[PDB]
Amino acid sequence: MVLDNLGKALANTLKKIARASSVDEALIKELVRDIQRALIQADVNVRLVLQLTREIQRRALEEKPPAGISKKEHIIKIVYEELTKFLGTEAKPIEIKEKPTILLMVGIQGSGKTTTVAKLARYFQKRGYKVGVVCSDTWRPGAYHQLRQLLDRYHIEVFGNPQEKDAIKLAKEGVDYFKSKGVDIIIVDTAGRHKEDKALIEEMKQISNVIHPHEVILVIDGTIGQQAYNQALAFKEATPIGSIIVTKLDGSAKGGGALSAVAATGAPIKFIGTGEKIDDIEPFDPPRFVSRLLGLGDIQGLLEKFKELEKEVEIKEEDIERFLRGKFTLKDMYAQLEAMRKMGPISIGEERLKKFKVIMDSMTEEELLNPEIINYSRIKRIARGSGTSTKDVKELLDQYRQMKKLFKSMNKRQLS
Amino acid sequence: MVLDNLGKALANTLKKIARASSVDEALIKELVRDIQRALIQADVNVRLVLQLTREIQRRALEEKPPAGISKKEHIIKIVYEELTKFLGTEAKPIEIKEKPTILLMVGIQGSGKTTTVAKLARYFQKRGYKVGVVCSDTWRPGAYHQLRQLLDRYHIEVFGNPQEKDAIKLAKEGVDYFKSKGVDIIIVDTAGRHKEDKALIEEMKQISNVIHPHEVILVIDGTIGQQAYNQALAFKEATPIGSIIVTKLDGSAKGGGALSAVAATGAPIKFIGTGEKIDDIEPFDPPRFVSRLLGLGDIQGLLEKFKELEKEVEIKEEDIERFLRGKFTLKDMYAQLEAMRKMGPISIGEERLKKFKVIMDSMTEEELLNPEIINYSRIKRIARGSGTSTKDVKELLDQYRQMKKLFKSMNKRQLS
Amino acid sequence: MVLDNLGKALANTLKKIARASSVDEALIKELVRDIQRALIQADVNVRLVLQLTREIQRRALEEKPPAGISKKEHIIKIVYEELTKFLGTEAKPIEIKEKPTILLMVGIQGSGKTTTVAKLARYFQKRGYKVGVVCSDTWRPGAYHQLRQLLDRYHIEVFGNPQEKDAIKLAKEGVDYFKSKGVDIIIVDTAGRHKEDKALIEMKQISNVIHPHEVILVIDGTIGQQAYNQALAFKEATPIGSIIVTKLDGSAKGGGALSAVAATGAPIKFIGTGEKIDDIEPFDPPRFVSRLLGLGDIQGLLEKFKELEKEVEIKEEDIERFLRGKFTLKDMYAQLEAMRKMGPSIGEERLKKFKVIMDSMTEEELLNPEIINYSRIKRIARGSGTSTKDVKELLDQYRQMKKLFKSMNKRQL
Amino acid sequence: MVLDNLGKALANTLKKIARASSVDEALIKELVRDIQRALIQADVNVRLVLQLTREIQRRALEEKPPAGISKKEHIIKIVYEELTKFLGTEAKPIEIKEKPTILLMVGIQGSGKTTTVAKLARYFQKRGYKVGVVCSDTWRPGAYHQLRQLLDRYHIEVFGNPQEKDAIKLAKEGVDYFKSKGVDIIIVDTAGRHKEDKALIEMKQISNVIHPHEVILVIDGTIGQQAYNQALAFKEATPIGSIIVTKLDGSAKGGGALSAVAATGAPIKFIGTGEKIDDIEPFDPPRFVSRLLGLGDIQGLLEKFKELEKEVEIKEEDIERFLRGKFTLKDMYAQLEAMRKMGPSIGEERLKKFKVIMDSMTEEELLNPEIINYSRIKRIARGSGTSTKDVKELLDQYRQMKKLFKSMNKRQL
Ligand SMILES: Nc1nc2c(ncn2[C@@H]2O[C@H](COP(=O)(O)OP(=O)(O)O)[C@@H](O)[C@H]2O)c(=O)[nH]1
Ligand SMILES: Nc1nc2c(ncn2[C@@H]2O[C@H](COP(=O)(O)OP(=O)(O)O)[C@@H](O)[C@H]2O)c(=O)[nH]1
Ligand SMILES: Nc1nc2c(ncn2[C@@H]2O[C@H](COP(=O)(O)OP(=O)(O)O)[C@@H](O)[C@H]2O)c(=O)[nH]1
Ligand SMILES: Nc1nc2c(ncn2[C@@H]2O[C@H](COP(=O)(O)OP(=O)(O)O)[C@@H](O)[C@H]2O)c(=O)[nH]1
Repeated sequence: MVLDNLGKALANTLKKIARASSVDEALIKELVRDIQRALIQADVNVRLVLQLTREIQRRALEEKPPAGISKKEHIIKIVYEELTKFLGTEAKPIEIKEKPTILLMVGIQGSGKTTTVAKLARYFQKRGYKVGVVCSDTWRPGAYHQLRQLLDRYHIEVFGNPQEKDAIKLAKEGVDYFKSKGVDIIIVDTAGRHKEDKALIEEMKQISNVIHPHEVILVIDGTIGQQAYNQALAFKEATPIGSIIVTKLDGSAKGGGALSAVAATGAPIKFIGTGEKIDDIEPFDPPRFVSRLLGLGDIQGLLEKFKELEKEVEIKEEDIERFLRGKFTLKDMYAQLEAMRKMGPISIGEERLKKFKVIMDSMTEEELLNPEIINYSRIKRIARGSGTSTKDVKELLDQYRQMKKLFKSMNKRQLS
Repeated sequence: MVLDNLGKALANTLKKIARASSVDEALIKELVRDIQRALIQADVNVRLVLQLTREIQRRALEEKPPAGISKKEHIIKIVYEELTKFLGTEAKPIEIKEKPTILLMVGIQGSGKTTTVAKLARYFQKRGYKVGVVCSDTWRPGAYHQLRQLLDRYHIEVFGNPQEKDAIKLAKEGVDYFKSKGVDIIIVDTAGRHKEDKALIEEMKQISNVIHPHEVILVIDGTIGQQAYNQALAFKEATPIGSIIVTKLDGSAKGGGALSAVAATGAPIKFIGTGEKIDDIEPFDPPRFVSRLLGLGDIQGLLEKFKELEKEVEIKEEDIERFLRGKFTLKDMYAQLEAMRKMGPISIGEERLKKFKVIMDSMTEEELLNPEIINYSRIKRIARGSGTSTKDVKELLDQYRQMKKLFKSMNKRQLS
Repeated sequence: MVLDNLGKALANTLKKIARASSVDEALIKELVRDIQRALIQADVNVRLVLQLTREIQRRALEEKPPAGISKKEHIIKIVYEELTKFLGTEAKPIEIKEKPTILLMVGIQGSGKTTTVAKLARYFQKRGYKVGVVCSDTWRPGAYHQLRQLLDRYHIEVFGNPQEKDAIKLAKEGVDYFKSKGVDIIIVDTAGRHKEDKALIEMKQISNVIHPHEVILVIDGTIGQQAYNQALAFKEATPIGSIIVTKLDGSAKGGGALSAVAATGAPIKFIGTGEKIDDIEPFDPPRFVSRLLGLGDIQGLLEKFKELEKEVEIKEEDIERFLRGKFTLKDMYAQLEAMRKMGPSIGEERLKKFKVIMDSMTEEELLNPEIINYSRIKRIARGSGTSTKDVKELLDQYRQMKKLFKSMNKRQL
Repeated sequence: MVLDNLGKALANTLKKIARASSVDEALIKELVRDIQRALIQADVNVRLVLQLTREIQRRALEEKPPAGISKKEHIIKIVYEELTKFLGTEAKPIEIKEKPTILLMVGIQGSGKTTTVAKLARYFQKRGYKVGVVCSDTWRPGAYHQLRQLLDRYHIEVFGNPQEKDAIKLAKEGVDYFKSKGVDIIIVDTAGRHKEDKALIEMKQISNVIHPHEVILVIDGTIGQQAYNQALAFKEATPIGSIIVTKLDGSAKGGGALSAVAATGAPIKFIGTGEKIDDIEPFDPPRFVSRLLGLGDIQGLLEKFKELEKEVEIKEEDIERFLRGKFTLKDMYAQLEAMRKMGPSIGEERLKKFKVIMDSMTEEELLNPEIINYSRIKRIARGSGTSTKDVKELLDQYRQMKKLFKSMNKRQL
């Protein structure tokens, strides 16, 4: 849900960077291409993708990381910052200042407008506002009842009249009525049409002149991908007070293309629709959105990994109970150590452990599993095969025998 | 590479459990079905999958977790333990005791036998052994040269004669020759055939009687999935000293079906092949393998998550520099706190923060982004909308103003 | 959309059988394995899959094709009839005979029940019947206006009272009322429940008060094989029970749900197919299974012809290039392989020999036959293992067809 | 296997054009968008994709189809010729004219060079030529025995010395020797390099000593669009350069590599296709692009016919069910829709009206036409908006076909 695949793909290019052995020009070129592929696949206009990834390439190649910041962390920064501007740079909230603050909603059939009208009403009501909705949708009068269905539970008033045929008349009667009732916010649901043709924009100019809304909000179906550009653009040109809600971002392969498309337009995206239910709407705040997108600041994720690790306890416990009965092997030790040195942030020491591994990599399975069998000629083979001395080998073995004695002789009443 | 998809799918059922709200019978039934799907998809025989998931279901449903172990952690344990037995229970290494320890390799064309012969020779040489290989493959005499190609770099002797036509003669001349040269280990590469027919098993019984190997090793192509069963079984019945290497597990959708199939047979799997290169072989140790498979003990993973998190530093840094100039918002605070309480393992307190969130969820975007605008009537709306008091609301705001004053007045010389 | 990939997976096992070189026992084991994989992935209960897939294996291993039928064609027939029986075997339509034929609809929240009430009203209305729906759904009010929303444009009476709190009362009142206005069919939408529990099935009350001709449980198909226990409990609790399975569109587990329900014997009357009023189709197992496996696809065959003709311009440019005397052995080799499928001129054995010869020519030779020396013809006959006579034969046939094209005129359609 | 999904993605855009209701400008924008997506996903350089995909858009928006060609067929022709030029335009085979025609093979480690040396020797040998390969690969010895391994069963002379440490010396010695034994073609395998750097291209040395007829760089196709810089650097450094791209089988980025190389103009002579000695095919852009897009698929059309006939048993059981007088309106409706595609009896407008009527019948009515009352016929004509006369018409046609079947005998094949 919500750009979804695009998220994973973008985050992975950033992980790759974090994990990269070093930052050369080849790393960048791959990053840029990883991003082009992810973007294009989410239906982002090709020209837009080129422009963005050429800026990212450029900034990475020729920009010195500020003091105490690696080339690597600065790349992560460049990508985050470029993507954020690519989706509108910053939040542009809806201001509620005027008394009845009037929001006029426009959109074609199947944009998800009716539903979005309910979502927006509920968003505001949840936050202590009195809301009235006015249904002036004469194009599919079933909308009055659909709004009743979505909104009655919340006692949010829905003014309508499935038996009125003048669209502008309807919108004015409604606004005046709900305005009489004392509301803070009025949301006006206008008639859809099949496409966003001249008729539709003309009808919005007319309804807007008559009711004088605080804001006109075009609802765009985000599954149309980059085709949202021209729809947003025509709208943004027919109204000095326009904003956009983009719906159906959940699961859609193409929502990325819609957001980037609308943002290329200048028009402000204020909310996104996120599913079919009344609460499935979230305000759009580019830097925060792009941050969830890229998997940044994932402290929750880190905690899940810890928790998951801890639930492995009965397994670890039985491992240890095996050690207590002396069933402890060179493989078990190999691992104990391996974990110890991968724990920063009976201790061997980094170099000595690095040597210890090298020695065991020259042992056979049967030796790792039954050290007891490791006689002297074996030791001289192990030493020869690992490029170390028979001394080192007997050292490692001593360490093993030491740790083995420990476990074999343990309280049988503890917890590691 | 290596069961790959099956790994991710199995690990996810275990993650689901770790994350589950509670452990009821419905959770189990879903786990079992998640595992059937993963298994069947990797070509594990259906009857085998039924038997395994019925045991897992049973143990989960009717088994009490030992003292101090949750139902949840005990399920994780049951799954790990069942899967481990399903793939052979424990390591059965190859013992090198006899002087020339002789390993006789059998397999059909395209099993990856020739390559596996080199991998096994190199595995042993790397570990300080003198190795000789004897190529008695009269069925595709190009094999002598292929072995030379793989093995010359290591100075591992390859006895052969692309111009000898008696297979058993060849294998005996070779063994005697390489035996004269002083080797610890001799690997004998017999002639393949098209399928594993009676001819092939008969020819192995004959060659085995003549050379008297320490072990006979059948090389099975793991991309055949569950069809490995009958091949392993026929072999295991034609020799009291048989083991198995399963090749091409890397990337293959069906290797899971091969391992489970061979293990159902009783025959010991000693190594797996892992790719085309000479080092692409690993010993098979069921509990360790099933442990990597299920993503258990992933301390490395945890460390990667930390490292990745740290590379986000230039971003966090610029966030903070915004706070220093007083550009700090209710959203920024909302987050600071949210992270603080998700950090165990200026502090508010769990209940107070839970209340704080509830209040902000009743604020609008413009309020969260510009607290300054929050006059008194707004506060009474916020308080009403959050089901709290105007006192609580002014409390939260005070906390905000406090934290805001802090940042606005900071050294501009530190690091958070 | 509906059972999408399950369909393709099954359809492919049949193509593989049609395409099979010969029908040994290993072709049956691969078919049986391929089917188990497709079914398990659609969330079919694994025990069911064994049961179905074993019978298919047996029937195919130990059954002699009737007279004039190959082993291949009988395997196809086996797979098709087993899947048909697997999914219910035969259609069991709703019977409208009584005046107010009354349908009681039950379901848990989110199963798609309320939408389904509407789709079904529309189904009948569209066919000439007068329909009225009684909304006795007191559990999630909003259901009443949802039915208004969906149904008003069809002037289908919707009786309800979003203020009535008694479910039995509302149902009784509504049925009586709608029955007054002389409707042929009454569909009653009952109150949902969070889950299908003793509370839900305890529908018996309403059913005992309104005496429905039929009681339809609406099941969300995305639950997959979990539909089994749900349909079973419901079928146990009523002698007059039928099922509608919804949300089959795009569903990964729809397969599992249909087979789950059918393994219960409760009849599947319709399937839901989308969110819109028309996304409902009556269920008819053999028709369904035939579309599923892509059987009798004349439409498919036609499309392929259409598409092949659309290539006309390209074909015509190739030919214009021949009239200009640019016509290679490559082009010829293709024209022949082509002609050996113009059915349903040179022959089938002479063509077979011509191939073999060209397969010993190099790329420059195939592309510039003009350059073919005398020694080259020796190299070729030698490499192809044929007589230089064979080689010069082919080269003549070439020279023929060539000049033939060179001396056509642009009146070539 | 080779360019797998790229092929399907492109082939589908053409099916969509063939299937298009009408050809407006939005059908071109979707085609152009669909192509950009397929190409970008195959790792084609994005700037190339713009360039190609813009030209395709223009040529289609502002070009009038020649006489007798529809807009549709011209779009198909456009897509096909652009992709062809995109991938090299026309075949450029290796020319064997000189006695020892000498081929110098270069490549970096893992590009598949040594295998490719062998596949190519085999390619020629198989066609009658005497071939000898000189292994001057001092960088990864093992290459010599690899060539022995691959080549001995063909008695293709392999000259080498895994002990010789001088690359130029070994090449010179080997060429001279092999040339003595009277080989038509000599293939020289040069030492690889970790990467294609000044060191690698500084091949000029060997080329100046043995004077090859041609120098072939072997490129690993899985590097995708990174092939461009590699082919460019190499082509700059030699007037006689050709490319072989390997590892195209299963490759996700093979597309990107072919277009990368072709945008350089260096001729692509062969492609590698697998690990085996026979997995090499000469590259011929128009042939390649035609297979890619699935053009001229007669084989495809045949397969579909074959598969449809294999359904005979099922068809025959359906019919046996008719002879028993079990033949519904469902069956009839199907027999008719069917017959309206028996081309290429009732008519096309009478059938159109029959549909409409049945579409107002319920499932019990379609399945038990016997039950169709007098009032039912009113309900139906009313719901279908036709005359009860129309309804009884259809019902007659039914009754006809029915008894007709009922009175066939089991001599029905
Ligand atoms: N998945 C999803 N569906 C949505 C969203 N918004 C609206 N829809 C659905 O889109 C369809 C049409 O929207 P609706 O408001 O009902 O009608 P409209 O006013 O004509 O566009 C309905 O099926 C809605 O459930 C969304 O954000 N996500
Ligand atoms: N990917 C992969 N390929 C393998 C493995 N083992 C062998 N192969 C390949 O399988 C093919 C045939 O195996 P090979 O040893 O060369 O011939 P054989 O003795 O006839 O089976 C070669 O292409 C090998 O590279 C493996 O573990 N992984
Ligand atoms: N895709 C799909 N969605 C459906 C189908 N039937 C119902 N739905 C959706 O399921 C959701 C819940 O169904 P609804 O009738 O509204 O509510 P219910 O009575 O509580 O189940 C609604 O969004 C419907 O649009 C179907 O057949 N296919
Ligand atoms: N799939 C595939 N693999 C190939 C192809 N050509 C070569 N290879 C493999 O690439 C690997 C390296 O090629 P090779 O000729 O052995 O070594 P090189 O000379 O160092 O490139 C070998 O495993 C080959 O089997 C090809 O066309 N397709």
